Amino acid sequence: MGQTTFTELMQQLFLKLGLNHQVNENDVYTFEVDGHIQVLIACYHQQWVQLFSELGADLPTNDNLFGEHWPAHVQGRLDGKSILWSQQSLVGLDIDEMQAWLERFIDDIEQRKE
Amino acid sequence: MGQTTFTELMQQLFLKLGLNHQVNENDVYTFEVDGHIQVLIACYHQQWVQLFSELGADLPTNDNLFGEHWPAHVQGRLDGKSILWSQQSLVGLDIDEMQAWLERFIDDIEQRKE
Repeated sequence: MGQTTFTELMQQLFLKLGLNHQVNENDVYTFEVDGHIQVLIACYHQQWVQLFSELGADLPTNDNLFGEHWPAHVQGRLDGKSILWSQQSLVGLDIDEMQAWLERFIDDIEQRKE
Repeated sequence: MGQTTFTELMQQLFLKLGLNHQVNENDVYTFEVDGHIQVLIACYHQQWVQLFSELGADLPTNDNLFGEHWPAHVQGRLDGKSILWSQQSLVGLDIDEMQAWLERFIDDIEQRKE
């Protein structure tokens, strides 16, 4: 509430996923899939859950249009590194949708790599 | 379900702002700000409110990083025209955040066109 709601949501998530993870002092949750995809999960302003992943080799530019995923997955740049991110509001976010969104996000990264 | 909430939100929004709008047959809300800026608002899947505006030129690239606004404003590329868009769930969007968000988006547009 809102960090506590986030922390209890993260706890349910990692249990349901049976995934090793890390949490730093900033409440940023880190995990790795398939020994290469590192995914970061953070809560901003006690309200917005933010997914983030660094896209690794150099990837072609995305038109960054909405419509393909809900919420959208956005390909950005950062220190000259392509990254992918997606966000949604914590309000009325539950574990089933949190799990589905994470799955969607992982599948897109997996595909963008290619 | 979701669309009535959306329709009620939009109706309230237009009154509060004292703006002329149109709605087409797809429930997409159009308006002009100060008679130069055109913002489009639609609801997808009875869940996602989507803000959209053509930036009206071919504007310089944007690293497209989250973090400057909540929810983020993304500058995308559609048919060689830059556009700006922003989304968030309809669950816990009330008239008050709906109004502030719209104002942040408008302000950003006003700045981005230069």
